[PDB]
Amino acid sequence: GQVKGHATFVKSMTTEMYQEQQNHSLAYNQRLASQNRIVDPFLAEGYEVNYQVSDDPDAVYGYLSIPSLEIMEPVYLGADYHHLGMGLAHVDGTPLPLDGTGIRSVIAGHRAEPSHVFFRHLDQLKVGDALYYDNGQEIVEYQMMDTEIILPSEWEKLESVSSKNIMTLITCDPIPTFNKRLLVNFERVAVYQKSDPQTAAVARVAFT
Repeated sequence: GQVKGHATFVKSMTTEMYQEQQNHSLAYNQRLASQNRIVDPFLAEGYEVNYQVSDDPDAVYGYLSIPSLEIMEPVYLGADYHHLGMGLAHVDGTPLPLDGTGIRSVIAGHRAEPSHVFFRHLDQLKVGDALYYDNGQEIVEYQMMDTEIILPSEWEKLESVSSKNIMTLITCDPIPTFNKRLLVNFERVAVYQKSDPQTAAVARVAFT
């Protein structure tokens, strides 16, 4: 059910598609020096985004899994109402989740969306808990480092703060007021190639 979208995501991604997403994503990260204001993802929809990473603005870009919360979801590009109604959404104006110093890639999700758990339970995460991210050919592993509460107008607090490589989860807080944003930061640990036989135990644990 969840596993079906993931399997289709995966199987369709040839080596040529994957290398093209790699290079488009690098390009996108390179243009961010130029941009400025990150927009609050829980406005609303979202201004006007053109990632130019895929020909289809609504393609699934990655899959994200946090086993300890039984979360396994597609990640879309650009965090508007439409995408956040269908899964998790990368926040425009933050890097895509690639390797390198000083990357803080921000993925948003709903707290109490009428029909899906999504990020309802991020507040349960303890330091060390694992998050696995699948870009098609690799699974990147992160581990929970710390959390913050911020105000929605405090968009600067979404930017990188260190030379670390980070994935930051953002959702609304507290229920039902939602007038704040919960941030949960994760640090990158390792990248597994799905061509490596050890990768199979990561895939099994993360995506099933």
